[PDB]
Amino acid sequence: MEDFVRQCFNPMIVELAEKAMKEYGEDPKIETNKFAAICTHLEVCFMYSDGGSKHRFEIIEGRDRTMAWTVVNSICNTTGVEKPKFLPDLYDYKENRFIEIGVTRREVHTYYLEKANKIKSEETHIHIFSFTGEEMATKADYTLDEESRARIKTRLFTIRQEMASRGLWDSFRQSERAA
Ligand SMILES: [Mn+2]
Ligand SMILES: [Mn+2]
Repeated sequence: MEDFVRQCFNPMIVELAEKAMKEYGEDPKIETNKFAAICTHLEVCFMYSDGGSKHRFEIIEGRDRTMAWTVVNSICNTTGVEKPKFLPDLYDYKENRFIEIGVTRREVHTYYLEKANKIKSEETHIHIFSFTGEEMATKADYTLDEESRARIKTRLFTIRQEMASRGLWDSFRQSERAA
């Protein structure tokens, strides 16, 4: 799985995924399912940002924690939008809201509720994708056009297929539960 990850995702995503694990005291070599999952989440966040008009999104995810909070703080101080209790992934300048992005091997609605109860924010928008082509977003507002979301759905399905083809998919799907 380690070598699958390093050949499936681009080096920039891989490097950001390694840094992110280390800061939480995780070894990518050992926790390889976590490694794949972090890379997937990052790739989705970057695809999503790319789905809007050029300036639409401020990207929060992928940054160093301290700098991430600084940017969040600048958005909050300048738009009046409420400060989130946890780091979201993007800020949407068009809709004026933070967005938390999820990618789950479980049911979209389950993960959605877990994320929503954790954040406890009326303002923040939540948008969950699965590896089975499903999505669920706050108030059924999917932010992006259908073509942009469909590209993300396709990519996740290809990741699932590439994993199953190497016998890694069962382990990956189950691992989110075991956590
Ligand atoms: Mn995040
Ligand atoms: Mn997220």
